[PDB]
Amino acid sequence: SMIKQRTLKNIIRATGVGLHSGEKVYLTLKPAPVDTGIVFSRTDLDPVVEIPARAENVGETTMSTTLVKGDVKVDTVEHLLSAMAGLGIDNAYVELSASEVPIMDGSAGPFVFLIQSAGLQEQEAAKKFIRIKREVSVEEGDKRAVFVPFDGFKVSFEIDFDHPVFRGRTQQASVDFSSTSFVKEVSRARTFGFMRDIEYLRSQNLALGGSVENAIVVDENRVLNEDGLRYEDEFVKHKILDAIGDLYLLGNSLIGEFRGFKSGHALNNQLLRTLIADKDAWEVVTFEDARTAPISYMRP
Ligand SMILES: CC(C)(N)[C@H](N[C@@H]1CCc2cc(C#Cc3ccc(Cn4ccnc4CO)cc3)ccc21)C(=O)NO
Ligand SMILES: [Cl-]
Ligand SMILES: [Zn+2]
Ligand SMILES: [Zn+2]
Repeated sequence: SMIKQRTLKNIIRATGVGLHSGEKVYLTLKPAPVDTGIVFSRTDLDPVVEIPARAENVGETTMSTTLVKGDVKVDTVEHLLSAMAGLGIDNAYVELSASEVPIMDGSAGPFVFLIQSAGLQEQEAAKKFIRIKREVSVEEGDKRAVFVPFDGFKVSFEIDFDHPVFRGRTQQASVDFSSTSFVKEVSRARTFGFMRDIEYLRSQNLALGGSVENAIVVDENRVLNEDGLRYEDEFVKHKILDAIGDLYLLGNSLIGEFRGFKSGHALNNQLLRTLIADKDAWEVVTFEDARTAPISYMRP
């Protein structure tokens, strides 16, 4: 049997606060038809504004990944998108009551839980994958983001903070999803910030919802969160989580390998844009027989 498209089985609702806006927001996930993709909609507005979660709709990428359509935005999509990608959700409406996805606990754990509580529905259409055929790379200064051909899905990341909390950590991790669970090993990795960068945002009337309840706060010498880390390598795992989410703006699951080096949302989106434009570097494929596939998905 083919690998089929997936949507949600039921509607589910969550509440939280926008990391940047500090505004309380209601999120509603709904099933969608085949070939819809993930579509955001601002149900607080009249008319209601829909923004497909695609690379073409990305605006600002300086702090988080924002979607735009004229003067309407949806901020901070990446951790929700990471959860959709990690569970292989093809088709969904994401309704928001305000301009930002709720931060929840700073990770993708609450979203992965919410989605699986709703349950998944296989649909009668072949799931489309984007397969990397040729290496594609973007760089700026010492930052690099790369796609390499690979029969599977694997994401590697390296960070380099010249900082007391990070010295003598390897600062590198690789996850290969043939053997390793997005839920168990990536989903819980919380966002993080250094104190001087946080203070800068607050001075600009940003990061207004942020706190030790939804982020790892690192002062000049120490993590401030009294209860410690979820993973020895939570920082680099969060970078992988963000990459997975940013990558999902392609609109289809990837067959290939991503490697990031001190990269973030801006270079992640540049990599997508360069990939898309280089049509020799990728193809859309389906699997009529799941046994020939380099990726598999958990039961719905
Ligand atoms: C790629 C990353 C890891 N750079 C990125 N990081 C996000 C970006 C914005 C942000 C803001 C905060 C905060 C925050 C915050 C703000 C205020 C306080 C407490 N506070 C209140 C007043 N002054 C202070 C400073 O102590 C604590 C944390 C944390 C994390 C992040 C990412 O994951 N993108 O997907
Ligand atoms: Cl970047
Ligand atoms: Zn402050
Ligand atoms: Zn993040």
